[PDB]
Amino acid sequence: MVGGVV
Amino acid sequence: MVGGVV
Amino acid sequence: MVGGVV
Amino acid sequence: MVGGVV
Repeated sequence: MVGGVV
Repeated sequence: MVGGVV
Repeated sequence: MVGGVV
Repeated sequence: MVGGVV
């Protein structure tokens, strides 16, 4: 599982 | 910016 | 969040 | 497991 926010 | 890996 | 019950 | 990046 991988999440990213910019 | 925020990232997470499990 | 990244995760939970795994 | 219970958790991760929270």
